[PDB]
Amino acid sequence: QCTGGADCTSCTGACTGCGNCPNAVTCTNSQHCVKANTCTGSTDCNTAQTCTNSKDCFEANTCTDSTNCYKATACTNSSGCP
Amino acid sequence: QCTGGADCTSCTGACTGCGNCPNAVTCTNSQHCVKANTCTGSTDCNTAQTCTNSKDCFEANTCTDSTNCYKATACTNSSGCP
Repeated sequence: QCTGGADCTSCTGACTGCGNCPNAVTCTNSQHCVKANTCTGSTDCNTAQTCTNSKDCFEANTCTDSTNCYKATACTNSSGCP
Repeated sequence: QCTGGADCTSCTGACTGCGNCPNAVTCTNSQHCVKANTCTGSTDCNTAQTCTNSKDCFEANTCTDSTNCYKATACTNSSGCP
């Protein structure tokens, strides 16, 4: 459901190493984590509050090694910060 | 395993929300992550290179909201930084 492979659409828990996690609350090394609240090494973390080495963290308050952190008040080696 | 529970000693990948992750290479919201390279929300991250809201990051190069970041060159709201 939540671990490995190309698609984890039904995962609402912790997604790990999976190629599509649009409903997961946490992502580690996963893709398309549009609903996650925390991301590590993951993509499209558009609503995450915390990102580490992740992409498009438009809502995060905390970003490290991450991109497009529009709201991050803690911004380390990240793009797009206020 | 790696997600949830009291004991994730068997986890050699990433822990998420687990009470004991001594062999994990990544931790999120987990305890005793003494081997983790990356920690978020986690404890005992003694060998992590990157910590976010984690504890005892004695070897991290980068810390945010973390403790005892004794050699961190990127240091945001963290204790013990050089």
